[PDB]
Amino acid sequence: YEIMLIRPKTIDDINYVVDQVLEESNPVILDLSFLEKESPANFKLAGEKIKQMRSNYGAEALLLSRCNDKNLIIIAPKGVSLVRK
Amino acid sequence: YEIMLIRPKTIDDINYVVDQVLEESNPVILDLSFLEKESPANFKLAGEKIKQMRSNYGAEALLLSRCNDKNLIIIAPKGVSLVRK
Repeated sequence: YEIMLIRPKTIDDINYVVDQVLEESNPVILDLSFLEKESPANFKLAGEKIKQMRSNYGAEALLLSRCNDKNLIIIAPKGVSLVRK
Repeated sequence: YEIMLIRPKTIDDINYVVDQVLEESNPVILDLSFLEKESPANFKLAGEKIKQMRSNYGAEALLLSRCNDKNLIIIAPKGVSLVRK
């Protein structure tokens, strides 16, 4: 399919991430660093939406790296399993 | 399908990464930090195998984050497109 890479800057960008995972069943490599730096409130909202996707839609969300101006998480929809070796 | 997460420590682990992308058509989120620190030669070999997968098998390989003890690259097989918004 497609794996989407997104660095959201607005609440609408967050809702686009949600739609990609839930409606399109595309994994998203999400960079939360802009929200974390510039809008604590929208950073918190993004975390709440990730919580909702995990709890209510069966998505996985795995921290990859939070370092040097990036805060990278992979969100995988139900049907694309993360497998760590 | 499956997205594999692997931090190789040996040449055999590298060849397993290759097999996942080429034979199983699974994307791999690859952490090269152990090779980079502990074996420059095997780090270089991993780079050569990534080059071969891109050039000869149509794979994509996109740097995600090299920071604070991680060197993360996503390798996507032909048929799983990376899409950046």
